Amino acid sequence: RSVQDEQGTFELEAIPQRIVVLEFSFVDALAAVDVSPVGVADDNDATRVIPAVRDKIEPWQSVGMRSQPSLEAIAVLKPDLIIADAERHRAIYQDLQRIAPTLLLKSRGETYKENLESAQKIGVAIGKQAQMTQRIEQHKQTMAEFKQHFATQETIQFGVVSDKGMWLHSPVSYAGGVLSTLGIQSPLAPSEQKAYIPTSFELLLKTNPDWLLVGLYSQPNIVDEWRKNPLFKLLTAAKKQQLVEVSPELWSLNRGMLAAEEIARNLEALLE
Amino acid sequence: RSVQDEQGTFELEAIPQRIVVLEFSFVDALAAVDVSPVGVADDNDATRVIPAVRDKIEPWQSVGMRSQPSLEAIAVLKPDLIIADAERHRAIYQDLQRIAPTLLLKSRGETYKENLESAQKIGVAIGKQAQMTQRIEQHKQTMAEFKQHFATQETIQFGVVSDKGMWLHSPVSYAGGVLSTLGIQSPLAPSEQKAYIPTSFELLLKTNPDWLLVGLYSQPNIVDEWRKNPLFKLLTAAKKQQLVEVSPELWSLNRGMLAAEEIARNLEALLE
Amino acid sequence: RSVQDEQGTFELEAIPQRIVVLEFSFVDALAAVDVSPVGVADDNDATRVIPAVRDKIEPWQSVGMRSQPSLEAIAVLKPDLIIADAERHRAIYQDLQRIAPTLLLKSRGETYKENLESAQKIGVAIGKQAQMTQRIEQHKQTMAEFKQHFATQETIQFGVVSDKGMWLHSPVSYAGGVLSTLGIQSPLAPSEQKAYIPTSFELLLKTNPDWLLVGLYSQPNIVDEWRKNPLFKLLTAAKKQQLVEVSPELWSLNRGMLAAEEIARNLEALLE
Repeated sequence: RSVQDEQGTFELEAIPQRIVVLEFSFVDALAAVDVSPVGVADDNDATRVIPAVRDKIEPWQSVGMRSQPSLEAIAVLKPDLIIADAERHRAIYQDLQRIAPTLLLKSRGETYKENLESAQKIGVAIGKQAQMTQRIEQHKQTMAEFKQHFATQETIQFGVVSDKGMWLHSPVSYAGGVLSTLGIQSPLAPSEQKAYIPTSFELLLKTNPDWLLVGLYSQPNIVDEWRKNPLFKLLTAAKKQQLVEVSPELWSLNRGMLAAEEIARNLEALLE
Repeated sequence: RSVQDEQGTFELEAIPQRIVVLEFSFVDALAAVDVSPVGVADDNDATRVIPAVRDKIEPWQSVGMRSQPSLEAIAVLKPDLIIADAERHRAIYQDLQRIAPTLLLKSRGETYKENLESAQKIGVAIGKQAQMTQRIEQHKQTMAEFKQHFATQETIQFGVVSDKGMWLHSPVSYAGGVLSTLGIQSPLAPSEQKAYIPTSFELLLKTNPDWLLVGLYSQPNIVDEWRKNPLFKLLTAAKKQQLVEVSPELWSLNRGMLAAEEIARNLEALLE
Repeated sequence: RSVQDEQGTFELEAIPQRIVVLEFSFVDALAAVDVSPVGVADDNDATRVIPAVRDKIEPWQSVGMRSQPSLEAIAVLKPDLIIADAERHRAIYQDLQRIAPTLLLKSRGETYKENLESAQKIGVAIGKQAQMTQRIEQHKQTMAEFKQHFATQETIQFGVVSDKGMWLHSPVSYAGGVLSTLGIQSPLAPSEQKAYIPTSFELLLKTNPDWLLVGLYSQPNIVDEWRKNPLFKLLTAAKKQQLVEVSPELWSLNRGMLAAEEIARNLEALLE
């Protein structure tokens, strides 16, 4: 079985029984086909993976942080397959390959379309191409059905907030790609190239989204300071009480089929 | 019969039989209810009013430029109602009132919605409130039916071109409001506050609309110069031969129900 | 068995035992010959198909919306015949052919006579050509029996009403085709060429049908607004309490022999 990953070509003959994944989107793809990875780089907090993914798989052993995986922890788990992030693990790819065959796919900075493509490649590598293809079709039909149920032209915008500031997730980010697939309108430029936009108070006023969904990375954060500005109450999301705090793990960290379906259910619960 | 205009309140007792109008959108409103003005500030070229408006009404007598209409020729026509532009003809408002009761309405700089509100006020001033209210309802349904007939996500952008540059009409321009009413996607930011955008060749490449509709104000123009750049062939409208010369009268000089329905038909002919 | 649909030849050898249809008129044709489809695109509401059709067949499994049916649900039913709408399901035609042999017939936009011809083609395809031929001959005699039972010159007009307006169905529409077959006179001009006429209250006053049958699509609707006008009481249908609410599913969504005969029984009941 052979796929094209970001280093060229990845091939594997045996069905991998012990998989260690180094990014959350890889856990999502495995969980969608009832495969439990033996190791996950969960930043030493398994709750950073959404419950919709964890409810479908057995617990795993942490291999540390996504930015700095512990190759010592990975080796002790004795994997037959490693799924590494292209961006995050280029430096350790050769090191990981000596532990086990390493599949090098994109997750950090992936679009919604690229995520589904990486899920299909993961299904081939683990020996579940037919089951992964089927599950991807079910996902596309499910999203298309949520899009039919959504009948709003309101602009909906997600962004992460912290004491450092606010970063909006544009149509090109994963969360934006999920909203575009669901027919949800965006208040940002159609030609926006950056997935994460450093957001000033002026841009938030200029954008003025009908729904502002915020994932909190700290308490207090930049919104608490912006609320002290008298102009903040003029925002549509403030008047209509449509500035909602959502799960930062879901909207910002957990790209995948199970998260995209959770985002749609979360959005349905918010549109009523 | 009393209406609110940009000057305050305007009233007329008798139905006006000899109407002189000083903007193209006023001709549109009158022609939409089969009313022929005796005088039109047509800049000494009646073809600057679209055929869809002139087909509906009798020939008129020119009263000169829109920016400086001939009070002499207006007075010769012996009008009982003068419909003037609030922005263009503020200085001559009192001179016009000495000739005939003068209705001061917005035309230059109006949005799509503001244009329909002025048409309703024109219908009340001329004693055809019932017929104008019905024509506006019929117009709103014709546009909604084009919106349901159209089924494309392609970006369509109109701009005026001359030897001095190109000015794109944004969603907040009149042409943008017509395209937005018809559900046609814009390649520019939804938060763009400017109606007309001075456009360089670099901004056209960044925008890169699927369809680029150009209204020529001069021949040759700046697009003829941009075509010599080898990068021009890389534009989508260049590759798919979707850079169409459209009527500059319809898209930049004429506003109203009849103009908006011509744009819809012109759009239906370009798309299919 | 070979039939012509919209590409000439569709052919099956064995009698289809598991039939999935993607449009309401296809259910009517099957039910008319006592054939229960195992799958129907019922827009997730089986009551959108009239009881005269449903009471004759077994319960079915829904495959989703007519506009975007779920190929996953169609495949799960394991059909040996799929009857698809020519206009709606052209883009998914080959996808359906991979599940089962796909009969591609016209339903949306069909006339009364075209529906009967499509019903004959369904009977041949499912192995009931002789029974369908006699059922269609029974349908025409039943309609003729209703026509020779009626002796009225009263104009009867059906239209769909909603909050967005009213649309009268002319003799060139299906509903008007059933009425013409029954020898019922139309209040419109016999020259009328359009099937669905967008209708204002002023157009309704001028038309003034003896009977106005309305298929309610929304509540409240435009007829609720028109009732506030005192001129509404001048309508003949208002003076005689002959403004009757009829099934929107029957008169607007369902076409076929069983639907046309229900309209005939509905008319005879109203006229007594």
